[PDB]
Amino acid sequence: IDPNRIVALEWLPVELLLALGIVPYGVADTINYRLWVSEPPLPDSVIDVGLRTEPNLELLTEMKPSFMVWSAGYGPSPEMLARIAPGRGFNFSDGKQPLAMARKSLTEMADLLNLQSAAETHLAQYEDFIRSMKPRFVKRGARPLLLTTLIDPRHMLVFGPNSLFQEILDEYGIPNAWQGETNFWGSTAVSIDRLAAYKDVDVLCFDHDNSKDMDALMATPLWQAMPFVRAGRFQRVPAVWFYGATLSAMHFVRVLDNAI
Repeated sequence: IDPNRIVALEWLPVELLLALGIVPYGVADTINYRLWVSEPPLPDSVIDVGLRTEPNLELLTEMKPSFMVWSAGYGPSPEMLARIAPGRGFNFSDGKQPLAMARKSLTEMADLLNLQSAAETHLAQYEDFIRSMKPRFVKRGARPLLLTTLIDPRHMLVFGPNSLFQEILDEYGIPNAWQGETNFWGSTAVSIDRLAAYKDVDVLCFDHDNSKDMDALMATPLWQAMPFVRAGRFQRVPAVWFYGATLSAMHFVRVLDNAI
């Protein structure tokens, strides 16, 4: 109800709020939100309420949030959270199309806050931006694309058909190189060797203040032996949140455009 006393316990609803012009009263893990999501800027005034997986329950109670928002099936139990203050959990996807859900979640949030018009204006901006950038990729053919991020020297996260990015790749005619298994959120962790299978594809790897790991990884003979690496198709790019919504999707497009 009070638009200035909303606490977002997970980054997905943080993005939904910012899209509607709401300044979050409190946000979980602002530090990492700044380096994993980055693009949508969070003012310094925002109170940090702890890790998304272990929010400072004491601080939350002291704060007396007007409403709390979080991600479905992630973090603290909703039954327990509901004991602190009114709230709503948002879905990232239906297991297949995250962006379709993003548009629904944004509408949902806007209805709760009576910012229906603001939602419509943002959604128009979103669809127009996506469509306007389509010609920037008419040059490339059917060469598939592999989207990844380094978890640790021994494991790479890869994003599949049900990831946030797929809908955009489909609109731009870019095949997704990963057609293997994925988790609900569209990703899966694989050993570095599993990446050697991809002989001629473009590979983007989202940085997240992990130059030390990328160095160790890129120093192994295996990495140097990677066909797409030797072919000069590997590229490190700025961080883009892969479990976000429309803002993350637009940020992806900007990063995508700059890369290919």
